[PDB]
Amino acid sequence: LSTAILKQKNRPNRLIVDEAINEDNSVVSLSQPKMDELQLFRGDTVLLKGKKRREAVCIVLSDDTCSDEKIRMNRVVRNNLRVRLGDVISIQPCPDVKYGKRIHVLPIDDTVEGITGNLFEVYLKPYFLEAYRPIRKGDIFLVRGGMRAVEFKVVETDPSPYCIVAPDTVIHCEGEPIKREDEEESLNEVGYDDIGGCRKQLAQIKEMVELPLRHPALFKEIGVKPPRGILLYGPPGTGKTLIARAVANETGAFFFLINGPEIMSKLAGESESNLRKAFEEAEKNAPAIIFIDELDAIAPKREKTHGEVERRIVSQLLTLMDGLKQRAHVIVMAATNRPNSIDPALRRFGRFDREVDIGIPDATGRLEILQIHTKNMKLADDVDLEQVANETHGHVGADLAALCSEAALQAIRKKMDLIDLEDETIDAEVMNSLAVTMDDFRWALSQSNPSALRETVVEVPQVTWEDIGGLEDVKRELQELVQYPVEHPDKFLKFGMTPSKGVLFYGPPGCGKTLLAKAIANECQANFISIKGPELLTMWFGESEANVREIFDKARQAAPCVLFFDQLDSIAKARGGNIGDGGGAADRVINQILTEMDGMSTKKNVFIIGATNRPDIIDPAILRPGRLDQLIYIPLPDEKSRVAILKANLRKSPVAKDVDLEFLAKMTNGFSGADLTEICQRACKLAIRESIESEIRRERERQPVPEIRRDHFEEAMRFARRSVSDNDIRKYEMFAQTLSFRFPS
Amino acid sequence: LSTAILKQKNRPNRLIVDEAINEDNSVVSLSQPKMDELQLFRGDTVLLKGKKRREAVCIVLSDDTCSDEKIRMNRVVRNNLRVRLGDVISIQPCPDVKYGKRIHVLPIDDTVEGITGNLFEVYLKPYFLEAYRPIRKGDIFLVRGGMRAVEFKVVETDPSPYCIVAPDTVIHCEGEPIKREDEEESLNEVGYDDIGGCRKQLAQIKEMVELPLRHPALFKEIGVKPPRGILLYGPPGTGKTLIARAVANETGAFFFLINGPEIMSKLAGESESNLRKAFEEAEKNAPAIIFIDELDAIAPKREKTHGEVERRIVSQLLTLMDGLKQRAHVIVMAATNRPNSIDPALRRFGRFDREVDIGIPDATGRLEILQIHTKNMKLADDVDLEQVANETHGHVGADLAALCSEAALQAIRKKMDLIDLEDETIDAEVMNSLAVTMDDFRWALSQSNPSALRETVVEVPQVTWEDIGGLEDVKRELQELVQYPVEHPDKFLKFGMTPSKGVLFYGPPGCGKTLLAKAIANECQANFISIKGPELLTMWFGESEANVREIFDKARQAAPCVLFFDQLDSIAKARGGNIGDGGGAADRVINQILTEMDGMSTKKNVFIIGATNRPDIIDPAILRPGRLDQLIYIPLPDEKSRVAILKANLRKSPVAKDVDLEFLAKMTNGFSGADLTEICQRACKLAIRESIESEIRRERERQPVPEIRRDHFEEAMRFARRSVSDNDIRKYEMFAQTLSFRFPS
Ligand SMILES: Cc1cc(OCc2nnc(SC3CCCC3)n2-c2cccnc2)ccc1-c1ccc(S(C)(=O)=O)cc1
Ligand SMILES: Cc1cc(OCc2nnc(SC3CCCC3)n2-c2cccnc2)ccc1-c1ccc(S(C)(=O)=O)cc1
Ligand SMILES: Nc1ncnc2c1ncn2[C@@H]1O[C@H](COP(=O)(O)OP(=O)(O)OP(=O)(O)O)[C@@H](O)[C@H]1O
Ligand SMILES: Nc1ncnc2c1ncn2[C@@H]1O[C@H](COP(=O)(O)OP(=O)(O)OP(=O)(O)O)[C@@H](O)[C@H]1O
Ligand SMILES: Nc1ncnc2c1ncn2[C@@H]1O[C@H](COP(=O)(O)OP(=O)(O)OP(=O)(O)O)[C@@H](O)[C@H]1O
Ligand SMILES: Nc1ncnc2c1ncn2[C@@H]1O[C@H](COP(=O)(O)OP(=O)(O)OP(=O)(O)O)[C@@H](O)[C@H]1O
Ligand SMILES: [Mg+2]
Ligand SMILES: [Mg+2]
Ligand SMILES: [Mg+2]
Ligand SMILES: [Mg+2]
Repeated sequence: LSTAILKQKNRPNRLIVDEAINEDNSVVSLSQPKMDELQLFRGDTVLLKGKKRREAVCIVLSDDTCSDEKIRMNRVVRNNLRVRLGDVISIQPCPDVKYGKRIHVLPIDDTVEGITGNLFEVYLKPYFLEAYRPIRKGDIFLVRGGMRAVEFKVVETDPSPYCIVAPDTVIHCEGEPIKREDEEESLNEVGYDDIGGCRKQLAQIKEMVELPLRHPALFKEIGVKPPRGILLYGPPGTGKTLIARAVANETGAFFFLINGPEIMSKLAGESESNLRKAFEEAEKNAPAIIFIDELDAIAPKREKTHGEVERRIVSQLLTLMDGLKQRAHVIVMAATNRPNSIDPALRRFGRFDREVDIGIPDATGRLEILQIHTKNMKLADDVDLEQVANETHGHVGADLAALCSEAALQAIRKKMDLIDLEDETIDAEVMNSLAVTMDDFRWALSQSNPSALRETVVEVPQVTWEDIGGLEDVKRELQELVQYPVEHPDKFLKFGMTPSKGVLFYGPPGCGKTLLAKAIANECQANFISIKGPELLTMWFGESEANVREIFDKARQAAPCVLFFDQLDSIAKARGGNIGDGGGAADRVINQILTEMDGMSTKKNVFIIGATNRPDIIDPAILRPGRLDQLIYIPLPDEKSRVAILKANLRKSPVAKDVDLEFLAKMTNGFSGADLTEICQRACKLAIRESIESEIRRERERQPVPEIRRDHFEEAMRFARRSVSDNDIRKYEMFAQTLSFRFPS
Repeated sequence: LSTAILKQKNRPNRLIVDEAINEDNSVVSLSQPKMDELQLFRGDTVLLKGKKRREAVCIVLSDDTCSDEKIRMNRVVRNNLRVRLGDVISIQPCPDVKYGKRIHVLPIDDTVEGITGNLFEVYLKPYFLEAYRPIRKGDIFLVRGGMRAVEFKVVETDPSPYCIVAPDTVIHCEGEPIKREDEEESLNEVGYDDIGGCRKQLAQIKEMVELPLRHPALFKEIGVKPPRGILLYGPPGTGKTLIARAVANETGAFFFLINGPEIMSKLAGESESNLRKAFEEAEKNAPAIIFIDELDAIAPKREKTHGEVERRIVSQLLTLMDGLKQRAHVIVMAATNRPNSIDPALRRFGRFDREVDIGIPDATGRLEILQIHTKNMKLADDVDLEQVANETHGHVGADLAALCSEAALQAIRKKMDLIDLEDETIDAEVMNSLAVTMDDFRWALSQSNPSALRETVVEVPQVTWEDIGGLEDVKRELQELVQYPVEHPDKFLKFGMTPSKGVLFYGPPGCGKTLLAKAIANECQANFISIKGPELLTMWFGESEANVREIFDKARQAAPCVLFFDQLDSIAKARGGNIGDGGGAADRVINQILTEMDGMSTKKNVFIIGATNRPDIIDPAILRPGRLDQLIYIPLPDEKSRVAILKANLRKSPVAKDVDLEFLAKMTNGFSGADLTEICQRACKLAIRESIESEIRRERERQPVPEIRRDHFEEAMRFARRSVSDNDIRKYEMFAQTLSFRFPS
C-alpha cells in the first residue's frame, strides 16, 4: 500500500502516554502483564523514545491501575520526550548504565530570575540525595524547594550519554544560564506532524530517503539500487522547506542543508569549494542526506545562462552527483518551485531522477494545515476550521499561515482601545482576554488573496450520483465503460478486446455532462482535470498549441485521472459554426489534442472524456479509434428525471412540503436541468427577499418565512423559460440516428 | 477597526497644549483636579513627551484658571517639544533627577551675532542663580539680559540626560556656536503629520512595523509571528521615501537606511560588505528597522540580469533576509516604484511577504497634502485649497509640491520689477509684500503636467442617487443585489442560495448605466474601477489579452470594489456587428474576461458590472452562472423620469422659476438622459453667450442675464433631437421578451 510505511506498528514496546498518579521525574509505571510480556523487572532502567529524535531514561514500576497498552507518565518527562497525553512512545531495556562521574546542569532563566541563593544546596542536593536518578544529556527537569521551583537542563554528563546520579557523582551548575529562547526554539522544532495535506508525499519521501539509508541490506537482498536523487517540486509556499526542516529534525542520518542563495552569494571559487566540502562531509558521515533548497538558484539551464562561473557551478554539481557510487549511502534531496527551470542534465539517470510533487492541498489537506497552524493559537468556540477550510480554495499552506496571522491581527485590532503604543507594558486582563473569534477569521478571509488560484485544479470531485437526477442508463453505461476494465481486466483479456478509453458526451446544454464526468471521476476516486471552452479558446487566439501537451502531462502525473474537455465546439463556434469559415473541421488546438490522445493511448489509468453541445461541427478525427470513440447522448430530462433534478437542486434549500415538485416537472416539458436550477434559484431569491423585508419591517416596528412556498415557485415560473428549442432537439435526434437482422434459422 | 491604531487614547496623562499666563521656561501649570487624578505634587519635576521623539522636563504647578484637560505652556518649551497650541502632549512623573555635575551649552548664531560680551555672566548666571531649573540635553532655551535675548542649546549634561542646575553645577558655553542651519533642519524634520492621504497606509505600517517591535509579547501570547518583510510600492512621488523619513524620525527602534544607488555605486565586494554590515548592525541594536529605499536598484529579476556581481548581490540579500530568526526583532522595510521589477524570490514567505500600496491620492488626500505643504507658505485669503485639490486630478504629492513651488515662483514674477539680480540685497517691503495668491495657483495649475494621469483610477465615485433621475425600481434591484448579501448574509445561508455576483446593464445609450454603476459603488462606499470600450479595443487591436488579468488583480487589491465594464459590445461592433465577421460572438479579450471572472468568483467582496447598448451581439458565455448572470434593462425615461433628469441636470445652473420642466419633459417623448443633458447644456451655452455679449456691450458703452430663461430653452429645443429611434427601442423590447402558472388548488 502507498502509505503502508507511515503505519507504525501495533507492538508491545509501543505504549500510549497516560497521566501519572504518583510518579516523580525519574520513574514510569506499567501494568504487570506488560512487564511479563516485555520481560521487564521492577526497578529496571528503561529507555523511552518519542517524537523528534527524543530519548529519555526512567525506572519501570508496577501499577495495578495502569492499563496494559498505556504508560503512566508525569508532565516533566512528557516535556522531555516532546509528547502529549494519548501519544505513542517506545520502551526498551537500557542495560549497562554506569554511575555518573560528573554532571553539569544549568537552570532556565525565568525559573532562576530573582533567585540569588545557592542553587546546588537548595535544589539539586535534596533532589539527588540517595535517589540514584537516571538522567540524559539535554534533559529538562523541574526541582522543588526554595521559594520557587526551578527547571534545570543537563548540559553535560560523564559517562555519556546516560548516567546514574550516584552519591559520589559530582554535580555542578556554574555557567551561563540556559536562555528560554533556546528552549523554546528546541521545543517548537518542526517534525513530520507539522506537515498537513502531504501524506502521500511523506510516505514517498520515507520510502525513497529514510528507507534506503535505514536498511540498505533490504534493497541489496532484492538486488535493486535505491534512487540517488529526489527532487521536491511544487508552487511556492506548499511546504518544501518545511518538509526539509522536518526531515532534518526527524532523521537518524547525517543531514547537510544547502541553500541556493547560500551558494550563489559567495565569490567565485568559494561556492564550488562549499559545494565540494558539503558533498565530502556527507560522504564522511554516511549515511547522510544532502538537501539543496532552491535548486534553481544554483542550477538553471546552462545554455540559457550567461555567466561563466554559473555554468562552472552547474557542471560541478553534475560532477558531484555523478561521483556517488551508490555505496556512499548519500542521498541528495533538492527542492524547487520552478522544475522546468532546472538544467535537464540534472534530471537524468544517476541524478535527480525521482520527483515528488508537493502540490496544492485540497479541502481536507488545508483543514489539516489550519489545525496544525492554530494548535498553539488562542481560539474561541465559534471558530469552525471546517468552514475556513472549505472557503480557502486556491490557498497553500503559506497562505493559510498568513490568514491565521491576519485573523490574530484583527483580534488585536478589536482590543486596540485598551492597548497603547507608548505604553511600556500591556495589562494582563487584555492578555488573557485576547482570543481569535470566527469573525476575525471571516475578515481575514475577506482580505486574503490566494497565490494558487490560477493553478490547474487536480482533485477528486465532490459531485456524486445523488447530485445527478435521472440519467440511470447513462450512469450504468459510464460505470461499465470506466470500471469494468478496472475491476474485471481478465474478462477483457479473455475475449481479446481492448477497452475504449475515450467517450464523448453530446446533447443539449445544461443536461448534466459536466456533472456526469465529475460523478464518474468521484465514484472511481480518481483525479479530475477539467479543460473548459475558454482555455481552448485562449490557446486558439494566442496560437499557443504547445500548452495542450502540458495538460496531458498533468494527466499523466495525476493518474488515475479523468481528463475532461468541456465544450469541445468552442473553437468551432468561434470560427463561425458550420458555415462560418472556409476551412473545414480542423484547428490547431484540436490537432494537438488528437496527437496527445494518440500519445496517451498507452497510459491505461487515464480516461479522457469530451463534451459538446454541437456534435455536428466537431472534428470527426476525434471520433476515430484510440480517441473519444464512444459516444453518449445526454438528452433533455423527462418528467421523472425532472422530478429527480428538482429534488436534487432543493436538497440544501428549506422547502415547504405543500410544494408539489411533480407538478413543476410535468409543467416544464422542454426544460433542461439548468433551467430547473434557474427556477429553484429564483424561488430561493424571492424567499430571501421576503424574509429580509420582513426582518426589516420588524426591525423598524420595534424601534415569517422559514421555507420556500408555492407562491415563490409560481412567481419564479413567471420568468422561467426553456433554453433549448425543438429545432436543437431535432438536430441532436438526426445526429443520434446517423450514428431486423437475424442469423438464418 | 482598520485605523484603530492611529487612535490616541483619552487618557489623564494626555493634555492639550495651552498658553501660559505667567510661566518661565522651567515650569508648567495644571488644574488641581488634574494633579489629584495624576497624584502629582506641586513643585514635582515632570517629564513631557511630544511629537517627533521629543522629551522635556518641567516643574508642575497649580493654576485655578487652567482647564482640567489643558496644560499651560510657554512658547520656549512649546518649541522644545515641537508642538503648537491645541496639540496633545503626555505628562509623567520624572523621579530620581540628580543635581547636574557639569553642563555645556552653546548659543544660536543670530542670537549671538554682534554679541561680544561674556555670555556666562550676562545671560546664564542670572538665569541659573538660585533657580534649580531642570534641563535636558538638546534643549533650546531663551535668556534675557544684555542688549538682546540669546537662545542657547544644551549640548552636554552630566549626569545625563536629565539634570538639575544646582548652585555648584558647572555651566560653560565655550565652543563652536550652534549654527541656525542645524536648528532649522532639526525643526523641519519629517514626522507622521507630514504625510497626507495615507491614513490607511500609516495605520498598516504601524500595525506591521511599530507594533511587533513595540510589544513582541503581544504577538507571542496569541501565538503568531509578525511578518518580517514589508514592501512599500506605488507610482513615483507618492511619498514612500517621505514615509521612510517619518518612520525614522518617529520610531523608538533603531533605524538603518539603505538606498539602492547607495549600494550599487560601490565596487564589487563593498556593496555586499555594506549590506551584511547593515544587517549585523540592525541585529546588534535590536529592536531595529532596516529600510531599503529603491529596492529595484539592487534586486532586479535574476534571470533578466546579466551582471555576475548583481546576481551575487541579489543572492546575498535573499540570504540575509532568510537569516533572521524572528527573535532578532529586526523588521526589513523596502520601497519600490516598480514592484514587478523585483525578483520574485524576495516576495516569498519569510521575506517581503507583506505589501503596502502607497497609491495615488484622491481629492481629500491631495487636499491634505496641499494643506501640509503650504503650512509654512505665505498665502493670501483668496487661496482656496479646496479648489486646487478638486482641480489636480492625476497629481501625486510630488506634483502638488511642484505646483506650490511654481505658484510661489509666479508670485515672485509678479514682484520682479522691484527685484534685481545684480542687487546684493532685496528690500524688506518686497519681502513682507510677497504672498501667494489664488491667481498664482491658477497659473501653476495651467502650467502643471501630472505624472499619474495614465494610471487607473481606483476610488469611491462622487455620483449619488440624487445625481440619477428616475429608475427607482432599478435602484431598488441594484441595492438588493449588491447589499442584501453584505447586510444579511445569514438569510442567504439559511435558504442555501449563493448570491449572484454579476449583473449586466442593457438598454439604449445615454440612459444612466454608468451613473447606476457609480451610484451603487458610492452607496456601499466601495472602490470603483471603470473599463471603457476604448481600453478593450486597445487590447483587441494590439492583441494584448494578458493585460485583462492586470485589471482583475487591481480589483482584488481594491476590494471591496465594483469592477465595471462599460460598452462590452465595443469589440463586437469593431468586428462589424451581428453580421460583420464570419466568426460568431467570441473574441480574445472577452475570453480572458470570462476566465478572470471564473477566477474572481471566489472573491466575495468584488462585484462585477457590465454595460452594453447592443445585448444581441454580446457573447452569450458572459451570461452563464458565475458570470454576469443577472440582467437589468435600463429603458428610456418616461415623463416623470424625464422631469427628474431635467431637474438633476439643472441643479448647478441658475434657472428662472418661470421655466416649466414638466412641459419640457412631456414634449421630449423619445429623448434619453443624454439628450436632455444636451438640451440643458445648449441652453446654458446660449445664456452664457447672452451674458458675455451684454457685458461686452456695457463695457463698450462705458468707454441682464442672471438666470436661464424660457427663450433659451426654446432656442435649445431648436437643435434638440432624439438619439434613439423606435427601431432600437423595439430591438431592446424583443431582447427583454426573450429573456398563468398556478399550483393546483
Ligand atoms: C484489461 C485492460 C485494462 C486497461 O485499463 C484498465 C484501467 N485502469 N484504469 C483505467 S481508467 C482510470 C480509472 C478510473 C478513471 C481513470 N482503466 C481503464 C482503461 C480503459 C477503459 N476503462 C478503464 C487497458 C487495457 C486492457 C487490455 C485489454 C485487452 C488486451 S488484449 C491483450 O488485446 O486482449 C490488452 C489490454
Ligand atoms: C452570504 C454570502 C455572501 C457573499 O458575499 C457578500 C459580499 N460582500 N461584499 C460583497 S460585494 C462588494 C460590496 C459592495 C460592492 C462590492 N458581497 C457580495 C457578493 C455577492 C453579491 N452581492 C454582494 C458571498 C457568498 C455568500 C454565500 C451564500 C450562501 C452560501 S451557501 C453555503 O451555499 O448557502 C455560501 C456563501
Ligand atoms: N503542508 C503544510 N503544512 C503545514 N504548514 C505548512 C504547509 N505548507 C506550508 N506551511 C507553512 O507555510 C509556510 C510555507 O513556507 P515554506 O518555506 O515551507 O514553503 P516552500 O514551498 O518551501 O517555499 P518556496 O517554494 O517559496 O521556497 C511555512 O511557515 C510553513 O510552516
Ligand atoms: N440531471 C441533472 N441533475 C442535476 N442537476 C442538473 C442536471 N442537469 C443539469 N443540472 C444542473 O444544470 C447546471 C449545469 O449543468 P452542467 O454543467 O452539468 O451541464 P452541461 O450539459 O455540461 O451544459 P452547459 O454547457 O450548460 O454547462 C448545474 O446547475 C447542474 O446542477
Ligand atoms: N502623501 C504625501 N504627503 C505629503 N507630502 C508628500 C506626499 N507624497 C509626496 N510628498 C512630497 O512630495 C515629494 C515626494 O518625494 P518622495 O521621495 O517622498 O517620493 P517617492 O514616492 O518615495 O519617490 P520615488 O518613487 O520617485 O523614489 C516630497 O517632497 C514629499 O515631501
Ligand atoms: N437617469 C439619468 N439621470 C441623470 N442623468 C442622466 C440619466 N440618464 C442619462 N443621464 C446623463 O446622460 C449622460 C450619459 O449617461 P451615462 O453615461 O450614464 O449613460 P449610458 O447608459 O452608460 O450610455 P452611453 O453609452 O451614452 O454613455 C450623462 O450626462 C448623464 O448625466
Ligand atoms: Mg523554501
Ligand atoms: Mg457546464
Ligand atoms: Mg524615493
Ligand atoms: Mg457613459
